[PDB]
Amino acid sequence: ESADLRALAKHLYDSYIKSFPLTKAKARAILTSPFVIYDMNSLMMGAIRIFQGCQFRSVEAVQEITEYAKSIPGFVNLDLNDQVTLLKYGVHEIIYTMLASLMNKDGVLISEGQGFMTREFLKSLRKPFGDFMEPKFEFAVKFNALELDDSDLAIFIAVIILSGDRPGLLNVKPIEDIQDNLLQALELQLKLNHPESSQLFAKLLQKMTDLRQIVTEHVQLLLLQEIY
Amino acid sequence: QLNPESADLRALAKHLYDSYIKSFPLTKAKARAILTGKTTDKSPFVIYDMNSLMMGEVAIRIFQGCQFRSVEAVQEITEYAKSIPGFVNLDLNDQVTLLKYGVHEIIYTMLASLMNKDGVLISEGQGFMTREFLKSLRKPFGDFMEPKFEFAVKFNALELDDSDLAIFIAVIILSGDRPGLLNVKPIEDIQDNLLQALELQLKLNHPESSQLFAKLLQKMTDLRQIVTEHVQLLQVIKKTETDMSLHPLLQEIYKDL
Ligand SMILES: O=C1O[C@H](c2ccc(OCc3cccc4ccccc34)cc2)C(c2ccccc2)=C1O
Repeated sequence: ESADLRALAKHLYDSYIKSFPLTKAKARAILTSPFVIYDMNSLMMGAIRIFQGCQFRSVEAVQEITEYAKSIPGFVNLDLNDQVTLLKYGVHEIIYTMLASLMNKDGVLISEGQGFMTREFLKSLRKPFGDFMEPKFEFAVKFNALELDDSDLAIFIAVIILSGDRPGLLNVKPIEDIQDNLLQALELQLKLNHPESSQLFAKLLQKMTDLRQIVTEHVQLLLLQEIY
Repeated sequence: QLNPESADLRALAKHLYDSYIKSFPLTKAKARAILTGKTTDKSPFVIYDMNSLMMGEVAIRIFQGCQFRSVEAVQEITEYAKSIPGFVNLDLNDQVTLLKYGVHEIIYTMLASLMNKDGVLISEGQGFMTREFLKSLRKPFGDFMEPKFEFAVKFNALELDDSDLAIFIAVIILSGDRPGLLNVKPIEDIQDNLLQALELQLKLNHPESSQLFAKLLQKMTDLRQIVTEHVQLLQVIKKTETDMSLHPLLQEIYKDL
């Protein structure tokens, strides 16, 4: 069985690379030369306008995530409504996962890494804008201390999408069966890639709690308008 | 065959199951025995309406009883937690922090053991109160137990028995991502050991059960949600029912949760 699992993991990893331009390996190299937004004069040279821009980029993400999901073995063979339902409820969770790749404790890469917007400047935004990104920063510092890389996140992202508990699925069985196989593939992946990281698998799963917590909290704070 | 590492995880499993039996007078095993007619001596009285309530013996009188059941559950969980190796060795402040946030998640975990899709065991298993009688209570008391039922039916589908739950509720208590924790690292190393012990336990007790470990852990999402929903509904109760008194042990657990 362990053969197909490695083959599943590599399959997911290649697809992840093709679907997501800005990988985690790339983002970290940059964070360790982008234009820095630390202030208002800084931003101009680069409140409502900032929050709408996160919206624009979030919409582009969903298309990337959607393309990635269709590479997940068995995903397209699912009931079409079930596919739509899985992406509908899954993309927020995936966006925050992947946003963590672009953050450190001091700020976030924007514009596919061409910029960097400081955590402090974000906080300085008047209410309720100045509070939308602080909880994601809190989650990212926790998340990134796991030091996953892109081949780990490729499987992780796939497991999130194949969640058999989205509201209103029609045929939960093949979803959980795929998720079952993805979890097996994640577990072996973490074991070979992090032999020293004890029970990394378990601590990763526990972050879905956190992730879902962020997503519900974000929702609450929340023609062109047609597009969003 | 099993090695010295496995053998230490097995002994921690045995020790926690043992303490669990000593701390919780109504186990799942007994609850299931009562709910499924393995009884001629253990069958419960069934409350499904006002006269059946009257016969065993409103929406506040029920609520005051579930809330003082909760208090003596906190005590049982508190007794069980002291038995988790390393728990009492941690900073006293963290000990209370771990209890403050963990108690509710464990209470609804264990409450599931007393539930089927149709109702819930009460008064140590002597009684059984139907899901319908509860959902029929005046607002917002009718909204009280429905999320718990919905959790339980999914959670009960995992078919965990008590030796599993003992380790799982120990993983819950020893949660290093709790608000305000002084020393997270000693907490994580205990939970890391619990997680190893749960992982082996699930694989030995449920070998035909693919990825039960992962599926069990993902249920922590559902508990956190039950807790959140419960707090909100308690917020509403305090405004509409200012003559209703909540219990101090429980006051302290909700302050800034
Ligand atoms: O212009 C912008 O870019 C920014 C940005 C927004 C979301 C974002 O999410 C990261 C991300 C989310 C989902 C899928 C991805 C796939 C590949 C790489 C990153 C992916 C990344 C950059 C961004 C922005 C604005 C406000 C707060 C945070 C970021 C812009 O104003």
